[PDB]
Amino acid sequence: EQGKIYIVEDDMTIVSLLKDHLSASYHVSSVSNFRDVKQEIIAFQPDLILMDITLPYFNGFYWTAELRKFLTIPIIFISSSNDEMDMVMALNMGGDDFISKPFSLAVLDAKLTAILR
Amino acid sequence: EQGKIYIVEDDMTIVSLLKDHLSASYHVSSVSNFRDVKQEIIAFQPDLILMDITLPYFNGFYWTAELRKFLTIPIIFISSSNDEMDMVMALNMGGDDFISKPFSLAVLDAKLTAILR
Repeated sequence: EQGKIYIVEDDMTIVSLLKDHLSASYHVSSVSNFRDVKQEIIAFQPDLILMDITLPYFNGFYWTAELRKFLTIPIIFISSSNDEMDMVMALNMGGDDFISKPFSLAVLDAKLTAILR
Repeated sequence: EQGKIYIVEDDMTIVSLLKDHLSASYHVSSVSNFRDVKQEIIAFQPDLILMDITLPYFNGFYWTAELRKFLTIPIIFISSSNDEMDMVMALNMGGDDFISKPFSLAVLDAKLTAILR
C-alpha cells in the first residue's frame, strides 16, 4: 500500500539510482516503452509522476500537457541545471514542482514527502 | 533563393507545402534522419530554423537549448492552436517567435521577412 511513482527517464543510471533509493518507501516503476506512456500510466495508476523534460526523443512538455487532460496527480519535473526553470514556468507547463539535475536525493525526498502529503 | 531555412517537422504534408511555398525566395531543407538533426543543421548552415515543438518523440525545447550552445540564428517555434504556447514561453525557451498550426502562409511570410531582416 505504498505510494506509486512512475518515472519518465531514459538514463538508466538515474533510473537505477532512484529505484534503489525510493523503493524502500515507494512502489517505483519506470517507462518500458516511450510510445506507450498513456497505457502504462493507466495500467500502473501512479500517485505521482517524475517527468524528465530533458529527454531528446520524448517531448516531456508535449506529454505533460497531454497527460494533464486526464490526470490530477502531481507531476514533478526533472530539469537541467543549465536550463533555468521556476515555479511559474513549471505550473504553466502542467507541473506541480521541479528539481534540477544534478540533484540531491535528500532534496528529492523532501519534495516527495511534502507533495504526497 | 539565398536565405536558408531548415524545418524540423515530421508532418510531411506541412513540410511539402512549406518547401513548395518558400522555394521561390528561400533554400529550404527539412529532416532526413531524426537521429541526426543537429548534424544536418550543422551541415546545412541555415539562416533560420522552424522548430516544431509539438512532436511527441523529438523534444523541440531540448534541442533548441542544445542548438543555442553554438548558434545565434533566429529560431521560430511551430506550435498547435489548442496548446498553451504563448510568447513568454517561446522567448524563455530560446525561440524568437512562434506560429501556431494551422497557420496563414501570409503570416509565415511576414514573420520570415521581418526576422531575416
